[PDB]
Amino acid sequence: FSWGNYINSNSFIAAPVTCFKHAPMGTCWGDISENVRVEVPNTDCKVFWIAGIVKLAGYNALLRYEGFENDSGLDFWCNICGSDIHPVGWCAASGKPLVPPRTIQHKYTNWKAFLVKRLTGAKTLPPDFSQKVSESMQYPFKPCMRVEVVDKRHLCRTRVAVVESVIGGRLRLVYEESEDRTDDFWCHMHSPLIHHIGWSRSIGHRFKGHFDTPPHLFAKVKEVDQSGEWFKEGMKLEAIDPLNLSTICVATIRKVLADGFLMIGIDGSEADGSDWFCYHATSPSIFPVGFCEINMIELTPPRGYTKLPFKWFDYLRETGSIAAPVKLFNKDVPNHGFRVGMKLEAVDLMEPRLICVATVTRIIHRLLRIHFDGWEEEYDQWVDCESPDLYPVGWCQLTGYQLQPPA
Repeated sequence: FSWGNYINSNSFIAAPVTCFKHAPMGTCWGDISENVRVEVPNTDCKVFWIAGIVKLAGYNALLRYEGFENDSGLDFWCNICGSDIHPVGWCAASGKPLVPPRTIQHKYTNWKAFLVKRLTGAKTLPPDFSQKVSESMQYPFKPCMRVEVVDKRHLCRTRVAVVESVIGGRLRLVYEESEDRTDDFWCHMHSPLIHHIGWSRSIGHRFKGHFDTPPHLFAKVKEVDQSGEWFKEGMKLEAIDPLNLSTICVATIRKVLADGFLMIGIDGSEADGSDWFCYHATSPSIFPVGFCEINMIELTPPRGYTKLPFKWFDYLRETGSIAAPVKLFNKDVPNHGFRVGMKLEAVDLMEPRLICVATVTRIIHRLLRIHFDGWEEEYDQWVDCESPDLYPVGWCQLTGYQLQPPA
């Protein structure tokens, strides 16, 4: 399985790296494009020649050695953030030889002349590109750093986890009181699920050579004024079910915490309080009553609720409750860049260990429907467009993470 062949067999389109602000180089890609030329090794000949970008898919570039024109006989895919890609001028700056592919060595006669003619004015890689690449992959979370994280088996409490590995900004955490042999939690270092040691007590969230994580390293949460009209216990809303990212569910505000966090319960599936999960009020995972109907999204009603189809108006009268007002959910919709059909590499939020060949299949504003290629649609997930659990084609190869293929 190659992303290159997959994308070529089917003329697929990859989300540009630019859609993923949290990924390596997600902020430094603005001048990468088709017909950028680079210096890369000449495999047809230890030495280098010029290649132009025929096709760009996430981090992956389809390159054609200069002098080939429309002949794709030796086009080859590679990772533009990989270690043998250099800007035009790198050989000359290092005193290295530019040597033509054996295949077109006789196609043109005057090579120096030919390179002045082709490269004069050429777009190439930003300067400092290779330093920026290399800074990109230097993550601030280290092994042995302790964090607070949601308890997989008891969502309403945090427990303490320790970073055992970093791969590509993703952390494999291990619970400090492990309850089985292989007792990890995989998440991005910008996950909204991890917090400084002392977070739970500070905010009123329940809780069950290592050192505390420097509090400054955590993703910043948007500041909210919760002192006028706010959420209040018993208000209804819709919420992506944390145990089932395929579904948006009928839900209720169960606790209003400090700093804007909310304990939310899925009606029909609530124990004691142990199933409450914590979303920030600005979370893209909760929506007002009506969101689903107005947008043609399957709303999942409470377990055991028989009067179908579900009607909110009836459920409000029955449970004697009100909708959280729509204004409480206002938030920007970034111009995220994603388009239906777009390929990318996604985390399977039901088994986060796995990162998978995937496609965006619906966009409702900032909300994406993510499909895992080759698998059942039933298991498509709802994910925000700024999720830190989405990545560009090539990210696995770049960081050394194992990629699951389709099907």
